[PDB]
Amino acid sequence: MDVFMKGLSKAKEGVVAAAEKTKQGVAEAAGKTKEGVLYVGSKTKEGVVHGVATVAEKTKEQVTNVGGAVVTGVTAVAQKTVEGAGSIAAATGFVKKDQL
Amino acid sequence: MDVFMKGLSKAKEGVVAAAEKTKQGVAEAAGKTKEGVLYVGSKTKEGVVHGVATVAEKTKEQVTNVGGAVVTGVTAVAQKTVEGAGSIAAATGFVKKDQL
Amino acid sequence: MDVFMKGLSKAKEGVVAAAEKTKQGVAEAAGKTKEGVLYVGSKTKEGVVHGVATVAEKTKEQVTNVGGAVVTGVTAVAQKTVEGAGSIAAATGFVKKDQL
Amino acid sequence: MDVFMKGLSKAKEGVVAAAEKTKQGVAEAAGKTKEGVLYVGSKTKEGVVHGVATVAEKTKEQVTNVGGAVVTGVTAVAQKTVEGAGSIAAATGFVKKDQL
Amino acid sequence: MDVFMKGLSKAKEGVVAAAEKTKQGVAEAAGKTKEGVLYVGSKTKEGVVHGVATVAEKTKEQVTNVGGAVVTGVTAVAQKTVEGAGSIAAATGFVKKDQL
Amino acid sequence: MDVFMKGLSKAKEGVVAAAEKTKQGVAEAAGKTKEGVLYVGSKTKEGVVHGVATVAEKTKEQVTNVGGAVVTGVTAVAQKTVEGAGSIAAATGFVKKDQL
Amino acid sequence: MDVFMKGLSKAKEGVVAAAEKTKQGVAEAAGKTKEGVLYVGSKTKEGVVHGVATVAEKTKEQVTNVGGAVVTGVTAVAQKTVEGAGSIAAATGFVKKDQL
Amino acid sequence: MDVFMKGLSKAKEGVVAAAEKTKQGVAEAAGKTKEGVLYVGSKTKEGVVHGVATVAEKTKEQVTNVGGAVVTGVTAVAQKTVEGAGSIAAATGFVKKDQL
Amino acid sequence: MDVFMKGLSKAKEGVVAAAEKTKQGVAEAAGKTKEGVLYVGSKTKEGVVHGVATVAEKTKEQVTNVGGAVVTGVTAVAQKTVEGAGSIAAATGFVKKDQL
Amino acid sequence: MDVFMKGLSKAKEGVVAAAEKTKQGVAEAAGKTKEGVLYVGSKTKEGVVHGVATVAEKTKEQVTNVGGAVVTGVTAVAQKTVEGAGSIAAATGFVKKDQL
Repeated sequence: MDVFMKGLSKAKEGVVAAAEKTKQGVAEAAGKTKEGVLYVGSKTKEGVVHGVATVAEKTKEQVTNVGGAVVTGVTAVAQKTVEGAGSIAAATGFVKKDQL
Repeated sequence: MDVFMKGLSKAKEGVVAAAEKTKQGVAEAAGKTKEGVLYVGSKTKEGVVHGVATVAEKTKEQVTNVGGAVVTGVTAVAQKTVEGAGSIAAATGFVKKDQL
Repeated sequence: MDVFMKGLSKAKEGVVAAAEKTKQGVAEAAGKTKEGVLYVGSKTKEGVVHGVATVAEKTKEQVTNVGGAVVTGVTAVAQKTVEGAGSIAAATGFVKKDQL
Repeated sequence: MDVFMKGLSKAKEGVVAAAEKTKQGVAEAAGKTKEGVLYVGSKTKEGVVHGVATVAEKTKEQVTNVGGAVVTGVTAVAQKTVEGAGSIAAATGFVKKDQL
Repeated sequence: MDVFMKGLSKAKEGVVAAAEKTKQGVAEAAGKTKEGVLYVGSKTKEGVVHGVATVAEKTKEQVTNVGGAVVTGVTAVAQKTVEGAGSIAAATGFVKKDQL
Repeated sequence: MDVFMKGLSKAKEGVVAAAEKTKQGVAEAAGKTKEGVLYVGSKTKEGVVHGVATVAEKTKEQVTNVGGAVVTGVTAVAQKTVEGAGSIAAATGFVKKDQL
Repeated sequence: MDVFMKGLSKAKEGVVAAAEKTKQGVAEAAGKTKEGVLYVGSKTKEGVVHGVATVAEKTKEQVTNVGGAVVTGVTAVAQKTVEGAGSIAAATGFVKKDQL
Repeated sequence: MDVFMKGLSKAKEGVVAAAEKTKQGVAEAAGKTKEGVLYVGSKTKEGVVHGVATVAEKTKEQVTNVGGAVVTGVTAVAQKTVEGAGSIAAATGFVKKDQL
Repeated sequence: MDVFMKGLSKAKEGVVAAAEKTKQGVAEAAGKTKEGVLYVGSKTKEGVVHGVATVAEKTKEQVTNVGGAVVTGVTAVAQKTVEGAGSIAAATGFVKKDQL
Repeated sequence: MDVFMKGLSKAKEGVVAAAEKTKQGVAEAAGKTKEGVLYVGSKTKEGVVHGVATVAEKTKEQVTNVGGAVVTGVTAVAQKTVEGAGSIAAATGFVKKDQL
């Protein structure tokens, strides 16, 4: 009656160049919980910006965004309110309760 | 009566260039819970922006967004409210309760 | 009476160039729950923007979006409200309760 | 009386270039639940935008969207309200309850 | 009395270029449930936009959308309300309850 | 036997505002001769030009003449040739040859 | 037998404002001769030009003449040629040859 | 037998403001001769030019003449040639040859 | 047998403001001769130029003439040639040859 | 048998402000001769230039002439040639040859 987990990675020849959250041999038992959360952001992998030119002769405004991944003008609100009673929130990887 | 999990990755020759959340041999038992959450964002993989030009002679406004993945002008609200009673929210990978 | 899971990945020659959430040999038992959630975003994979030009002589406004995947002007609201009673929400990968 | 799952991937020569949620040998037992959710977004895979030109001599407005997949001007609301009683919502991958 | 599932993928020579939700050898037992949900979005695979030009001499308005897949001006509302009693909603991959 | 000429001008109150070749009391005995002559010209007396506006957006030519008296594009030739013999041309005011 | 000429001008109150070749009491005996002559010119008396505006956006040519009396583009030739013999040209005011 | 000429000008109150070749009491005996002559010119008397504005955005040429009397682009030739014989040209004011 | 000429000018109150070649009591006996002559010029009397503005953004040429009397671009030639024989040209004011 | 000429000018109150070649009581006997002559010039009397402004942003040429009387770009030639024989040219004021 015993938990057993392991992860092997025998790499003869391998490459991980520009990656994110890779798993190349793992034994995971994660459990996660997110109540009021908020992600805002832009990500680029192997991007190229190769020549940009902006001019402005006689103007009152000029805005510009050019990069390989842009995010502008957001108004986010992510909340969770509890004014009553009882807000259990459980999250587990696994449960092993076995008799004999 | 025993849990057994494992993950192998024998790589003779492999490549993971520009990826996200890859799994190349895993044994996962995840459980997740999200109550009030919010994602806003733009992602680019192997993008190329190769020559941009904007001008403005006599204008009151000029806005511009050019990158390989753009997101603009959002107004997001993601909430969860509980003013009554009882909001159980359970999430598990697996459950092993077996007698003998 | 024992759970057994595993994942193999013997790669002689393989490539994963610009991908997202790939699985190349896994044994998964996930369980997930999303109550009030919201996704807004644009994604590009192997995109090319190869020459853009905008001008403006005498104008009061000019807006422009050119990238390979654009998203503009959204007004999203995703909520869940409970003012009564009882909002169980359960999600599991599997359940093994067998006697003998 | 034992659950058994596994996933093999012997790759002699393979390619996954620009993909999303691929499975190349898996044993999955997922269960998912979504109460009030909302997706808004545009996705491009192997797109090319190869020469764009916009001008404006004397105008009060000019808007433009050119990328390979555009989404504009949405007003989404996705909700679930419970003011009465009883909103069970269960979702499982499988259930094994067998006696002997 | 034992569940047995597996997935093989022996690839001598294969290609998956621009795909979405492919399965090349799997053993799945999914179960899913969606109560109030909403999808809005445009997707492009191997698209080409090869030369666009718009002008405007003296106008009060001009809007334009050109990309390979466009979606504009939607007003979506997808909800589920329960003010009475009893809203069971169950979804399973399979069920194995056999005696002996 | 005597020539007698004179000119009086008793001006109590008079005005000559914008005139040309006026005679207000004279005794003239002119004689004139014009062989090859040429007059080209425009004359204005008490003229008013009170607001002129010309524009040109995109043209190859635009000519304009607005004043109170215009003359344009003439090709004049006024000559007198004598290759023979005898071209007397006499002009006198008067002749007084009287005997007694 | 005597020539007698005179010119009086008794001015109590008079005005000559903008004039040309006026005679206000004279005794003239002129004689004139013009063989090959040429006049080109514009004259203005009491003229007013009260507001002129010309613009040119994108043109190859634009010519303009606005004044109260204009003359443009003439090609004048006024000549007299004598290759034969005899070109007397006499002009006198008067002649007084009287015997007694 | 005697020539007698004179000119009086008794001015109690007079004005000559902007004039040309005026005679206010004279006794003239002129004689003139013009063989090959040429006049080109513009004259203004009591002229007003009260506000002129010219602009040019993007042009290859723009010419302009605005004054109260303009003259442009003439090509004048006024000549007299004598290759034969005899070109008498006499001009006198008067002649008094009277015997007794 | 005697020539007699004179000129009086008794000015009680007079004004000569902006004039040219005025005669206010004279006794003239002029004689003039002009063979090859040429006048080119512009004259102004009591002129006003009260506000001029010229601009030029991006042009290859711009010429302008604004004054109250302008003259531009002339090509004048006034000549007299004599290759034969005999070109008498006499001009006298008067002649008094009377016997007794 | 005697020439007699004189000129009076009794000025009680007079003014000569801005004039040219005025004669206010004279007795003249002029004689003049002009063979090859040339006048080029501009004259102003009581002129006012009251505010001039010229600008130039990005131009290859800009010429301008504003004064109250302008003359530009002339090409004058005034000549007299004699290659034959005999070019008498006489001009006298008067001649008095009377016997007795």
